[PDB]
Amino acid sequence: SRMCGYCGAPAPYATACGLDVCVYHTHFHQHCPVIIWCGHPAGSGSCSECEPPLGKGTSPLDEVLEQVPYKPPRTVIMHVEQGLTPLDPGRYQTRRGLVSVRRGIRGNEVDLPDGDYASTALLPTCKEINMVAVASNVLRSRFIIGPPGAGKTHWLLQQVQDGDVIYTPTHQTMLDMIRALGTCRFNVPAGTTLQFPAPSRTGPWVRILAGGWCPGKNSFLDEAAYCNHLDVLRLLSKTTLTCLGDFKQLHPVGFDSHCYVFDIMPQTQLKTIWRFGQNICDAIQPDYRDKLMSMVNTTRVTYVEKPVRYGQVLTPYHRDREDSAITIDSSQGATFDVVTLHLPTKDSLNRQRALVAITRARHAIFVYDPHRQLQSVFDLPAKGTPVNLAVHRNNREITVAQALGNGDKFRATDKRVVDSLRAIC
Ligand SMILES: [Ca+2]
Ligand SMILES: [Ca+2]
Ligand SMILES: [Ca+2]
Ligand SMILES: [Zn+2]
Ligand SMILES: [Zn+2]
Ligand SMILES: [Zn+2]
Repeated sequence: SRMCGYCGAPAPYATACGLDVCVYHTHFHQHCPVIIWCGHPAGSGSCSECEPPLGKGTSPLDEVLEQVPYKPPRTVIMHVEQGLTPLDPGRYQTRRGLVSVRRGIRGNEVDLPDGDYASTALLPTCKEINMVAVASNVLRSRFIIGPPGAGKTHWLLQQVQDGDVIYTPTHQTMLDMIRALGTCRFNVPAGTTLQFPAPSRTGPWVRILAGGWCPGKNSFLDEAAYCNHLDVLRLLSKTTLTCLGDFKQLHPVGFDSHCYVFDIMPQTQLKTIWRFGQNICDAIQPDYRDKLMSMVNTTRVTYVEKPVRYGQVLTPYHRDREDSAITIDSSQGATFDVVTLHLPTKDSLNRQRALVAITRARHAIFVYDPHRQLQSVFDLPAKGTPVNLAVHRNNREITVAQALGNGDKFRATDKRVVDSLRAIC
């Protein structure tokens, strides 16, 4: 019950490179010989049965295999007695057809009678490959395209977990990943010219790509555009991947080689946000295609029990404006350090007004929401920050307490020009 490597179908034959093939696909693998029913390679013309010529490849696999050179294995005798041979487990082509030798209790078992058999082993090249699984698993994968000034390390540190595997193409990129992560598990590859640190006992695995499928929970692909195409197909035969790449640019001819699967794979462009924290980005994410990544610190969100006038007051309706308060609609285009979302009247928020209101604040947003109406339009949890805020000249502490001027403990945050000038005293 062996399935074809290209299509699903039953596979009584195999390539020299270890790919199982159905009878149809025996004639569309130009990479290496595939021995057929007549005992010669398909398309060889060795007898009249193998005269029918080879066709062009029917799979992207064939295209990647154009760079994977086939070196013939040595012809060695498989001595057999009572279904036992000293040769290593594997799959061998003999005069009696393709035979498997499997390790067992008594020994390495083989299903053919006693004698000595000239035999050539199948290579491991396409052992793991299954293109129907690739096609399947490519749809359930993400290709995360980075931004111009990449904080993809920052993105990746927030994403990984202890049981994850991060595949990475070269020794240097493995060393880069091990450095970016603090604690991680790995095996230092033999023959390296690099100073690897000692591997920790916990954290995400950091495997070299050529090593292949190490079972784990969520697998990642570091430097996806630089990776070995066949090794990517190896991975996609067993698991789905989160593939991490840099920002696209129209390169010249020859300057872009990358595995074809990424151009099929579901894509997600990252966008850098310098305006407000990740918590705000999370809340507004449903309004935008691109994944919003915050470089700057967390924006404070406080739900106040009574009305307040911290920073620029925003409110849906003109009826509720008091003092220097402004409507949400008229605040479009503007930007402040601190904002007070003032919601004294029921059913006064759609998303579009909330979206504007939430995206005006740089450092803090206080929300008087006695009707609990922001819930029905937005997911914006309470989020403290250990910082001394400054706004017109009062100053709110880390626990939102109107503190004294020069009551020192935490650091102070304030990007407004006139505010920063009056903080010098
Ligand atoms: Ca024929
Ligand atoms: Ca070609
Ligand atoms: Ca209005
Ligand atoms: Zn097939
Ligand atoms: Zn082959
Ligand atoms: Zn033949």
